[PDB]
Amino acid sequence: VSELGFLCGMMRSRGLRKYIISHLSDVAKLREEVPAALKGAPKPAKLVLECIGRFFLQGSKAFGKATHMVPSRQASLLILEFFLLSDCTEMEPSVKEEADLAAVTWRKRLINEGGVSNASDIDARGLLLLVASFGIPALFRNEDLRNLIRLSCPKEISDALRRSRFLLARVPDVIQGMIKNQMNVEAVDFAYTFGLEEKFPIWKILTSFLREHKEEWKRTREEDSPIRLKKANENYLSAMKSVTRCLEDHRVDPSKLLSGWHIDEKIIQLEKEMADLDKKMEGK
Amino acid sequence: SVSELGFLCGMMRSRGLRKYIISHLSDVAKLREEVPAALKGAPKPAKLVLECIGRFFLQGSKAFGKATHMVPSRQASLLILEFFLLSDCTEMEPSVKEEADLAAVTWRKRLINEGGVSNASDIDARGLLLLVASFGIPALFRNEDLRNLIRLSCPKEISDALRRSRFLLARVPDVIQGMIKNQMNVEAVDFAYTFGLEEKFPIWKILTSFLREHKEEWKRTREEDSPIRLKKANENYLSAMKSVTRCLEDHRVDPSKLLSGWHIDEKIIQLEKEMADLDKKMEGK
Amino acid sequence: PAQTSVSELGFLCGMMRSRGLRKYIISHLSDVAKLREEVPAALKGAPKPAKLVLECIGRFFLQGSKAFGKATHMVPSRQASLLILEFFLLSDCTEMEPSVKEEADLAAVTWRKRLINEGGVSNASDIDARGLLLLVASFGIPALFRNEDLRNLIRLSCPKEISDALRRSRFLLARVPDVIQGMIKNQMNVEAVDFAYTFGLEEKFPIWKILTSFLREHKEEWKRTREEDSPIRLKKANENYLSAMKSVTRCLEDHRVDPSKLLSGWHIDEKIIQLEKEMADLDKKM
Repeated sequence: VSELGFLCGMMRSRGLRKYIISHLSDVAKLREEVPAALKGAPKPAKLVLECIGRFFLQGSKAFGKATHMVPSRQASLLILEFFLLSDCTEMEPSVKEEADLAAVTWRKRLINEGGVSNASDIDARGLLLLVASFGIPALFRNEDLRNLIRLSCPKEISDALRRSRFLLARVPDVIQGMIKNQMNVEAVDFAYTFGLEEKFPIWKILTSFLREHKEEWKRTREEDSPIRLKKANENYLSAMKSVTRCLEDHRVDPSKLLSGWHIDEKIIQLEKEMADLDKKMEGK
Repeated sequence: SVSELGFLCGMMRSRGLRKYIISHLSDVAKLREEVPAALKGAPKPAKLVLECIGRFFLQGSKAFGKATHMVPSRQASLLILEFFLLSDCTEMEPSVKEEADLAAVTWRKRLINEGGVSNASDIDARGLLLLVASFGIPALFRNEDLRNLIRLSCPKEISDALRRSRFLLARVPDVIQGMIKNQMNVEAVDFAYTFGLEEKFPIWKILTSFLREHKEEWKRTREEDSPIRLKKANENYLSAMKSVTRCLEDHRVDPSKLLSGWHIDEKIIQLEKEMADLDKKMEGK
Repeated sequence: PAQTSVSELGFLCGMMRSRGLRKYIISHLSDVAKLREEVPAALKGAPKPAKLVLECIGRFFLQGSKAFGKATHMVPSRQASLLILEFFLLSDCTEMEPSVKEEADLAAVTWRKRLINEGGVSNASDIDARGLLLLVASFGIPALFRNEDLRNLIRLSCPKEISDALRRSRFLLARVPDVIQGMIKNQMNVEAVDFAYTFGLEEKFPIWKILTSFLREHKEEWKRTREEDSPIRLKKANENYLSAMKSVTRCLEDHRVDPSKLLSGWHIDEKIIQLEKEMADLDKKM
């Protein structure tokens, strides 16, 4: 059997690191065979945890570090994904407690760098992947996880993300939070993104959203003053298109799920009324 | 050359114009010379330009390993908008106007959701600027928005293009006006000059008044027994002055003519000398 | 002409072509390890080294002239300017002309003024922070600079890589203490220790009273949390303490101090494995 097996069963951290960093020319192959080999190894949770890196949870890094992705960081991200998607419940409490402190220290770091809200694509998806694989620190707030998911560009990460089971347990909880906060559309996004549609009244959430904005839009109806009229029109349309995109992103046809709002039609109506409203601004 | 393009625009072929423009990124210059020309010949050029930028603009640049630097998908979009401003083509259908209007409202909303317009890529800022510049400015756009867009877009290299809008020309005056009152003066003049509005603005009054205020606040804290307070008020003053000299020089205005009176390079040497003085005298240790 | 008996670096420095030195450095950027041994040398072989590096930084550095499309991925110009500032701190050139000092001083001033108009110094490119810190470290800290500004530059700067060159300052070595005494009074402990270690000033500060006041206020908070109602509030207070420790640990291992030797009598090495074992306990029992 080919070298990757040799690596895994022989438990060589930096060997595997170098190996992947080496095969980066075609990542496809790595997706196919890496998580395979990882199963054929002796206690893979700790292989992957040692295999991770220091500068990753360490107090700040590199130089051109933020918003780039050098092959060190990359190899470690990718290992995390591959380990998620190799499907192993294997880790014993040593590995767990460690990966836990890891994520905690990491979060502290990000919180100092200005909060989790401002964080790198690389950092966010990094801690997401981390915690996702080894479990979520008690300390982590919900809003934190929200921000991680938000920043990580989680969609091209979905398959491997929804394999999580630490994530799968905690995420619904965090979406409920978002739902209670007027963050409707985004909650529908998170839900759809993890394969959690089943656990949220989605049709309800979107419908409520649209309704509230319909009422806001009616609220300012005769303001005279054409500009307030146009402003509230733009706002409403934006909300519509907002739901429109969230849905078609996930391959949901709003002409069906929200059929009965006749969104396409209300959009043409609002835009026509807007051009009308513009002819009534300049001279004639 | 004018034929690939006179076909492309005559024949209203969107994906074609874009692929062309992406192809000829090698020489961008002659691209800038031929395209706005070609664009006058399109049947409904507004429409063609909207079709030309499409969605990947307003939603894009989310590619993972970061460095918001510029791929030639976005590049071509910027290019098409500039050329479309240069074509002096106008009076688009109200259909395209409102579509592009919504596009802008949405793009802005995104920018806000991402931490504000104040922090936005040069590419996002310039893109949204060029969008509104061409197809009009949505109601929801706040003056301070326009101000940051212009600020972040490096408008100097876009200037003559920006200068053709009439959307930015009806609105930009209100913006420089508001910027004088809230005290932005040096930048209000930078904008003024950038759009070729120096006529409609008392530039001398504004720069001058700015320097006045700094000269006085330079005197509040002036003569008393405080090498530190001295050097400090000195640096504030120096810097406001260099702010004026760089701003005028950027527009190839001689500050030693237009702001002569006020001899600046002079006051700057006097002040940097005074400073070195205090730097030798502050020793005491 | 046996004038070719000198080096190209040497010629470039002696002849004082800012532009030429920049182009040269930009071009040899492939190998920076060589430039680090060669340039600080050739630098003292110039008529006026400070005016030359100031000429070399260029308008484009401080002014906030950044290539439109490009990311800070280094239009190599910026890489070069940071490298020149660095190599000139490394060249042990003192005695600069006061014209150049107050010019550079003004540059550092307008740089800051700009950083502030951009959302504050606190948010800064790693590039900007390193650049300004190097600037000030070579030509002196201006009046207007507050200690806070300085802290953020030092922190945001990734100093540990730049520390050898950073340690030659004396504009820095003179101010750093005032800044650290500031940070200690601010409850900044592990990080103020981190600064004092990076600037060579470990000896001039109560490292022990610091790392201690910290680890003890953090045991005192965590004893208050050994009761009161939850296995979750327990794992919380517990990861809290465990982090604070692991941070003192990583801080000293960074600077090649032994966590034990400096703090031993704590046995934070034992305490770590004790609280890890203890949340593996609270992990099975939840």
